[PDB]
Amino acid sequence: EKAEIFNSMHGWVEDTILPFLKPVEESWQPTDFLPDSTSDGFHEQVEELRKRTADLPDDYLVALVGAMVTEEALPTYQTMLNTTDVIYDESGASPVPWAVWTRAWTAEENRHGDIVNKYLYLSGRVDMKQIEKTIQYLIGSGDNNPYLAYIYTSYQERATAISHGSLGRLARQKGEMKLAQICGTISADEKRHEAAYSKIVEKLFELDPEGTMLALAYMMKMKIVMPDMFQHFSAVSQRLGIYTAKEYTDILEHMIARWGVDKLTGLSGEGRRAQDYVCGLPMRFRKVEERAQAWAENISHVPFSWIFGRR
Amino acid sequence: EKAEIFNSMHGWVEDTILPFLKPVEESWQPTDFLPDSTSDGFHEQVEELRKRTADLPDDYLVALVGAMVTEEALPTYQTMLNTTDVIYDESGASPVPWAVWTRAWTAEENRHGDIVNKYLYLSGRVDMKQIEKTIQYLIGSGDNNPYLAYIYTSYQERATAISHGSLGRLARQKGEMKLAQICGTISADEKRHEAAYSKIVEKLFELDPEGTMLALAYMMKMKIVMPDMFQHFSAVSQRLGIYTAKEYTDILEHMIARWGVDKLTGLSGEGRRAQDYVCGLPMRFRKVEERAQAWAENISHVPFSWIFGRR
Ligand SMILES: [Fe+3]
Ligand SMILES: [Fe+3]
Ligand SMILES: [Fe+3]
Ligand SMILES: [Fe+3]
Repeated sequence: EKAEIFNSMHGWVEDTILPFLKPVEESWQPTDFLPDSTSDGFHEQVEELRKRTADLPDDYLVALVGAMVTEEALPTYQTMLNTTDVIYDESGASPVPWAVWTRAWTAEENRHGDIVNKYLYLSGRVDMKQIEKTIQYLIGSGDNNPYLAYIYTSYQERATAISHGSLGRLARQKGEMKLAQICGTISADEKRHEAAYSKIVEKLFELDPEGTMLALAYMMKMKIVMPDMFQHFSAVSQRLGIYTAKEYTDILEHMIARWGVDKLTGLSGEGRRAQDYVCGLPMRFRKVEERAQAWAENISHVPFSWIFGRR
Repeated sequence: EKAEIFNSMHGWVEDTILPFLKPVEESWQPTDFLPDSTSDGFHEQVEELRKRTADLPDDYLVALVGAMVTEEALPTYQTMLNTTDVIYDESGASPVPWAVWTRAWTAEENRHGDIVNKYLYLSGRVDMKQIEKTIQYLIGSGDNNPYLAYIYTSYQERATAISHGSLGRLARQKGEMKLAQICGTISADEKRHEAAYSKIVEKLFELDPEGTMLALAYMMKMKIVMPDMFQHFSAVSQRLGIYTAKEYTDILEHMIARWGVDKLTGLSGEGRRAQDYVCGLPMRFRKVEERAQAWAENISHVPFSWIFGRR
C-alpha cells in the first residue's frame, strides 16, 4: 500500500513538487560569492575576505563550521530518499518524478557545503585539515519505512532555513555582507525545499492519514530530538540565538498546524494514540527551554580549540 | 537468490573487503595539498601555485576538468550501491558490511573532487562558474540488478586509477610536482578501490557464475562502452595518452583474466552465449584503436573556450 500510495502520487509530484526546483540557468553558484580567481584582482579580493572575516567572533566561527559539517555530509542524507525506480510506458523508460526531484534537489544541495567550505578555507579562520577529518568520519557513519525520509527532511529543511538565515542575519549585523549573502542565499534555497517537502508530507496525510501519523509519531519519538562536538555546535547555536530549544518547539507547532495533525479524523485506536503523543509534545518541550539556555552559557571552546585557525 | 548470495557474503565482505579501507586517521585530506590558509605565507603559496599552473597546456587543463566533473558527480554514483539494509541479531541492530563499505568508500571518494576543485579554483586557469553549472546539470541527470553496480564500479575504478595516474605523470613531466602528487594520491586510492571491487566481482563469479556472466554481458553491451562536452574530454584524454581506446581494451582483457571469464564452466546455453559475447570483445575493439587516435587529433577547443580562465 505505501508503494502504491507513492506510485499514485506521480502526476501530482510532477504538477506540484517539481516546480519548486530552481532552473540551473537561473541558479547561483559558489563562484558567485567568491573572489574571482581569473582576475588580476584575485589576491586583493582574497585579502578583503580575510580582513572581513577577522571581525567574526569565535561562537560565530563554530556555528558556521557546524553548518558546513552538516551540509558536507550530503552523500549520506540523499541516500534514504534515493528510490531505485524507473517507469515503463508507451514513451519507453523514464525516471519516476520522485527520482527527478531527488536528483535535482541533491544537485541543489551540493552547492551549499561547497560555498561555505571554500569561504572558510580562504578566511584562514579555521583549521580545514581537522574539519576535513571530521567530515570523513561523519560520511563514514551515515527503519526502512519510506514516509520517514520525507517527514525528517521536512523538519530538517525548516531547521536549516532558520539556522542559515539567522547566521546570515548575524554576519550582516557585523558588517560581513558577503558572508550574509551566502548564508541568506542558502536559507532561501532551504525555504523552497522546506515548502516542497512539507507539501509531500501534507499529501501523505491526505491520502494515508493512518500510516503518516504512525510514521510521524515514530520520528518524533526516535529520530527528531530537541535540537560532544555536535553538542558543542548545538550549545553555540543556542546561545547565539541561531537555533534554539524555543525554535525547535516552534517548528513542531508549525508542522502540527501546517499538516493539521491535531485535526485528523477517522483514525484507529492506534492512530489516535500516535496523534495524542505527537500533539502533546510542544507542551512538554516548552518546559525545558529555560534549561537549554543556562547549559549553553557554560560552554568552553578549550576542548575545541582545534577548530580554530589564524587569529 | 541474488539477495541471498549477497546475504551469505557478509562474513567474507567483513574479512576480505573492509581491510581495503584506509583508516581516516592515516588519511590524506585536501588541505594537505593546498596552500596553508592559516599561515602568514598563504598569499605567497597561492602565488607559487598560480605560477606553477601557468605552465600547463590547454589539453591538460581540459583533462583535469574532465576528471573533476566526473569526481564531483559522486552523489549520483554511490546511490546505486546504497543498500537499505541493516542486520538484526543478539547484539541488536547493526549495519550490513556492504553498507559499512559503501559509506566509508563514499567518504573516501568525497575528497577526490574537493581537492581538484579547490586546486583548479586557486590556479585561476579555468572558469569555475561555468564548470559549477555543468556539475549541477550533471548531478541532476544522475536496470535494478544488484551485480551491475559492482561490475560497473570495478571497471570505473581501474579506468580512473589509470587516468589520474597518467595525469599525475604528465604534471610531473612538466615540473608541477604538487599537482602530480594530488593526481598520484587519488590514483593510489582508486587502486585500492579497484582491488576491493574486482574481488567482489570475483566472489560473485565464484558463487553465482550464471548470474554474474549474464550481468557482465549486459554491462559490456549496454552500459560500459569504448571510453559533446564529454566527447571532447574523451578526445583530449585520447590524444594525451591519459586514457585511450587501447587502454579500454586492455582493461577488458585484464578483467576477463582476473575473473577467469574465459575459463568458466558449468554454464547453461544462455550463459555460454553471454560468455562468448564478452570474451569476443577485445578482438573486436583492437580494430577501432587506430581510428580513435585520428579522430582525437582533429578536436578544437574553440567551442569549449568557456572552460578556460586566466592566460
Ligand atoms: Fe542544505
Ligand atoms: Fe535544503
Ligand atoms: Fe574517485
Ligand atoms: Fe575510487
